[PDB]
Amino acid sequence: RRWAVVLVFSCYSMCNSFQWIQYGSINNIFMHFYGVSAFAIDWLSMCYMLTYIPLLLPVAWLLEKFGLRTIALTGSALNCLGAWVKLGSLKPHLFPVTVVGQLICSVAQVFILGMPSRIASVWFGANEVSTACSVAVFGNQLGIAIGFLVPPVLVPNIEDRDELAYHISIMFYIIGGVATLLLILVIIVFKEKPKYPSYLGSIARLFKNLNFVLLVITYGLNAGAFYALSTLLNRMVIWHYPGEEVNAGRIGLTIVIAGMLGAVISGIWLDRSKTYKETTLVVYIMTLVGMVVYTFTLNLGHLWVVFITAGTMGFFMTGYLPLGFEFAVELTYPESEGISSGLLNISAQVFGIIFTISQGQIIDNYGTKPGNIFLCVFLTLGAALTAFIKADLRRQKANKET
Ligand SMILES: C[N+](C)(C)CCO
Repeated sequence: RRWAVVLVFSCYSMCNSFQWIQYGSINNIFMHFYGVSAFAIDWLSMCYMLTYIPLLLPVAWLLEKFGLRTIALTGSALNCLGAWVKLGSLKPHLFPVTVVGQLICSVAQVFILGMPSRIASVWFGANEVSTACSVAVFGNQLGIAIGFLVPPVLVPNIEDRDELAYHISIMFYIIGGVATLLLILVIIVFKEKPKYPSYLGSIARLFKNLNFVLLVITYGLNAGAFYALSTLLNRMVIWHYPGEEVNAGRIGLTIVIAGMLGAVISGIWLDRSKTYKETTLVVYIMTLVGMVVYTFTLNLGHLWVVFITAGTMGFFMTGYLPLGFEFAVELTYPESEGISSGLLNISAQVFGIIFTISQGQIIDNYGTKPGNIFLCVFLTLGAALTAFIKADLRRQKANKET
């Protein structure tokens, strides 16, 4: 049963991430439908990031007080309710219903990203703890990819509002059915199971570690760049490539899939050899190089040089993500991995909000190129900061005991 739980959690986190990116994947179509500017539809993606921060601590308290069964049940139930609430928005003048459904979905997310560590800890031993967490993360990333690919094929950019409403209805039905099925699966399979047998202080100890602070800032930069790029991919891509929404979705799918492949490669490299600082430095440098190449080859007229560049940049830009968590645990082994992962995630959300809003404004007022140079400048600053990191690998030193 232990793997049924993982395969259900991965699937419904996938559904939640699809619900995150379904709007930014067809940003322009939704703009036309609801009649709102790009900024308003841009906020249906920053709702997740904004809601993640304040609700993280209550989520941890609820987990520690009630157990994993009820947390997973609540996450799936909120995901289903948020998915089905949006069905009241199938009209040009009901954007508030959508931005309420997305809020309910975002509240569900907070019960997702922190679970996989505990799921692996409670359902798996040492020989299988890593694989469960990796599978959950890959499920979430595949959710992002599917949300990038499916909407533009299920929602053609037709001028008529009624036919567009019908297509959006089809998409929301296909997501609500999945959410309901996965909620049933969570109620059935996600049986409660106990193990066989401070936070302020721990956070103070961590922040006393300047290396962890530098890692937090660098991970925030990278993850926020990824989130802003994912949210704004439709806006920039369609500007230079009119009437290519499906190809924008395919570009997003390529970015995310190359990201999963790079994450696998980086995980294997770290497991085989223990070089963390060098791996992170090279990953960040290659992410910066890919970002500059993507920025300065996007406006060339051929997706021949856009698919390849987006894939080869997203490869590293997303392989850095699990690597950041691993480096954080290595730097701060004595403290719980949950707190470090939570702080890295919070930094990611904050920098993602900042990057998304700033780059959206820059695209609106200055063009795509100034926004991409803004992102590239921030990414190179992050790369320099990471290169200025001293690797006091506590996990390796501690495990070297005997
Ligand atoms: C994009 N994710 C769903 C992975 C996190 C956003 O808060």
